[PDB]
Amino acid sequence: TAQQQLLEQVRLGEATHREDLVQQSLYRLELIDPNNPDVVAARFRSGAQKQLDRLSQGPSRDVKLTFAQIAPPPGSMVLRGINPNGSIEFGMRSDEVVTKAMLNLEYTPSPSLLPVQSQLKVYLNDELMGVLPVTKEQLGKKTLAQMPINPLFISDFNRVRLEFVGHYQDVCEKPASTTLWLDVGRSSGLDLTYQTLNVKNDLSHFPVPFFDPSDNRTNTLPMVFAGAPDVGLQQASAIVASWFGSRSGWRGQNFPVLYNQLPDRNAIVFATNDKRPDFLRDHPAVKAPVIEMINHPQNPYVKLLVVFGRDDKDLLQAAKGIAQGNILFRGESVVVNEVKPLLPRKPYDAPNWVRTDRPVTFGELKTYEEQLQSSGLEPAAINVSLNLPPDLYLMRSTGIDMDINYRYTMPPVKDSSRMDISLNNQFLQSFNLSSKQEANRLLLRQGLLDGKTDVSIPALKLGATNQLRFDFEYMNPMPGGSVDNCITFQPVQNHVVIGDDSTIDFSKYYHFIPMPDLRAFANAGFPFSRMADLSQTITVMPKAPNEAQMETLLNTVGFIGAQTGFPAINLTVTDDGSTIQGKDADIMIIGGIPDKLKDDKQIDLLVQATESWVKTPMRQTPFPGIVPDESDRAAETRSTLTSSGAMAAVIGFQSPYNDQRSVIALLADSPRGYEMLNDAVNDSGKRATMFGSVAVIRESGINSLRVGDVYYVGHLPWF
Repeated sequence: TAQQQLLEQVRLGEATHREDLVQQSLYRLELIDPNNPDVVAARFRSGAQKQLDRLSQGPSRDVKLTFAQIAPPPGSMVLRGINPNGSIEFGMRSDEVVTKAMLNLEYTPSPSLLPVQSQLKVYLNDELMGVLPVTKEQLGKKTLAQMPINPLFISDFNRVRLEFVGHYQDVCEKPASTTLWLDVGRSSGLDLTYQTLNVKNDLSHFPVPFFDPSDNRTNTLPMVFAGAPDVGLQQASAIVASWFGSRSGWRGQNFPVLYNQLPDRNAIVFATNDKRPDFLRDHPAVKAPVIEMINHPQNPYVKLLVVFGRDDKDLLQAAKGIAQGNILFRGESVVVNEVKPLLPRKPYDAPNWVRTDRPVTFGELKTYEEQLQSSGLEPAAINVSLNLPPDLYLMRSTGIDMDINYRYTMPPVKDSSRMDISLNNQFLQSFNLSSKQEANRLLLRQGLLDGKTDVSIPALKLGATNQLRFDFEYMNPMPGGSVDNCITFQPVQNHVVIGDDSTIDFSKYYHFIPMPDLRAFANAGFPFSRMADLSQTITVMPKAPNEAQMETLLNTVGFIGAQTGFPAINLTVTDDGSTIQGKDADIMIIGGIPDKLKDDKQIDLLVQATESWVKTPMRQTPFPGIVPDESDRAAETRSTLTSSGAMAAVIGFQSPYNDQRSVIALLADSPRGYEMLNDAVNDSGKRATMFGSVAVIRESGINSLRVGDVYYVGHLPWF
C-alpha cells in the first residue's frame, strides 16, 4: 500500500533526523487517511495530549524529465573547477507518490583529467548516493550512464546536485584552467513514475486537491456549468478563475469549460438551485450558499468541487467569499454567510508590483534567504528580479537611485577586482573592490570588508519585467615563482553578501505611456491591471455564450489576475453594448464587437465571418524608439480578403466615450480560430510576441503591427 511506503518514509526521516521529510510524509498520510491509529500516533511524536486522546477514542503516470526542459536555458551544462556544482530540480504533488525513479546521464570528460582521481558525484538533497569514477577508456569519449534513484528519499520539493571534482596534474595544477571540464548533454534526464492516490474527501487543505504549489506544471483545472450561463454566473466564474490564476501565478492558467458534461480531472461545478446539472440531479435543495467536494461518480480518483446556491446572487457571494479569506474550510458542506465588502484600492497597488511611492528595501524584493549571497572560487552573480508597472516614464531627470551595502572578501590584488551591475543583460557601471596588499609580496605567504555605494541609473527603457545582476569578478593569480622551483597558491573560497539595508527607489518616474500598446496588456494586463481588483473594467460578453467564449473570458481573466497579485473581485461582466455608453472605464470585448463601436473608423482590423480587412502602416521598424512616431504609424492602405481559413486577432483602440479609457477586444470567427486564440492567450511564450495595436494569430504564428492614432494616457505636468 502507498501508506506503507509513507510510514517507511516516516521512520526513515526520524532515522536521519530530518524534520522536513517526516513533516511532509505526515501531511501526506493525514491527507490520504487520517483515521487509522498509526497516523495519529506518528503525529503524536511530531498539543501532545490531543493526539493521545483521539488514539484512545490506482492510475500511474510515466513522464520524461530531460535536461532540455528543467535546466538553465542552454540545457547543456559544462562543469568546471570553478563551478563544479550543477542542480536539477523537480516537484512531486501532494496527491501522488513516486514508485520508481531512474536517472540517466550522458557526459564527456575532458581528455586531460587524471583517471580514478577525477570523479562525478550526485546529491539528492545531500545524501550522497553514489560516485562515478572516470576510467581510461572514457577519458575523452562520450559515455552513457544510468543510475537508480531510491524512491524513499524523494519529497515534495527536491533537487539533484552534480558535483565534479577532477585533477590534471599531481603538483602545480592551475585552478580555473580550461583544460579540465565535464560537459553534460541535454539528452540526459530523469525517469520516474508517479502514482495517484484516492485522497480523503476533505476541504481542510483547500485547494490542494485542485491546486498544489508543489506542482510546477500548468494548472489546467476545468469548469463545468449547466449550459448558457447567465450574467451573474459569468461574473462568479470569472472571479473564481481570477483567484485561481492569482494563486497559481507563473505556472500557467487554462480553464476549459463543459456544458452538462462530466470532466476527466479535478474541476469546479457551478450549480444553482434550478437548472441543476444532469449528474447533480436529486441533490437536496439548499437555503444558503454552500461549498462541498464530491467524488466523481465513475471513479473516486477524480475530485470535484461543487458551488451551490439558491440563485446567481448566492453564487456570486460564494465566489467573492472564495476569493477572500475567513471561510475556514473544514470537512464538507461549508456554508458562506454574508461577506464584507473589500476596502477601496489605490491605483498601482498590486502585491506583485514593486512599490513606487516610497523607497523599497532589498529585503522585501528577496524571495528566499540565500538569494542575496554567493560563495566559491568564483562567486555566482546575484540576481534580483523585480516586477514593475508598464507605464513608468522618465522626463529628463535622474532615474533609479539605489544605495548598496555589500560585503566582500579581500581580493589578492590591490586594484583589479570589480563589481559589475547589469540590468536586462546590459552593463551599467563598475566599482573596484579595495585592497591593501601589493602583488610583489604575494609569494611570501581575516576579516570581511564592507562597502557602501550610491548608484544612479538612466534607465530610459524598463519594460513590464526586468532583473538586476551583480557580478563580482576577482583576479586569481596563476602559479608563479622560478621555473625550477614554483609555488602555487591554495585556492580559497570567497563570499560576497549584499545587505538587506540596500534600497531602490522609483519615486522620480511618471505614469505616462503611449497608447494603444497591447504588449503591456500581454505582459502586465494594462490598462485593466491598473486597478488590482478590476473595479474600472466592464466586460462585454455575447448573449448566450458558447464554450469557446466562456473559455476565452476565463483564460483572459485568469492571466490578468495572475500577472497582477490580487484577484478581480469587482469585475463587471455585461451582456449588451448599450450600457457602456456614458461610463468611465476600460471596456474589454470578448468574441465580437458592438455595432456602435464597429463603425467609429478607429478599428484597424475586423474579422467578420470569412471576410476581414487590415490597415497596413506606412513603414514598420523592427526596433522602435521611446517616443512613438505618428508619421510611421499612419495608415497607408486597407486590403480586404475573404477565405475559409481560421484566424483570430487581438486589437486595441481608444474608447469613443472617454479620452483616457481604452478598449481591447479579442475577436474570432470560427471554433478553430477560438482554439488558436485561447492557445495564444494561455501561453506565456506566444503572448510575449505581440505588440503594436493589431496582433493577428494565424496558424504560422503571431504577426503583430502598429497602426492608427496615438493617444497618451496618464498625468504629465509642465516641462
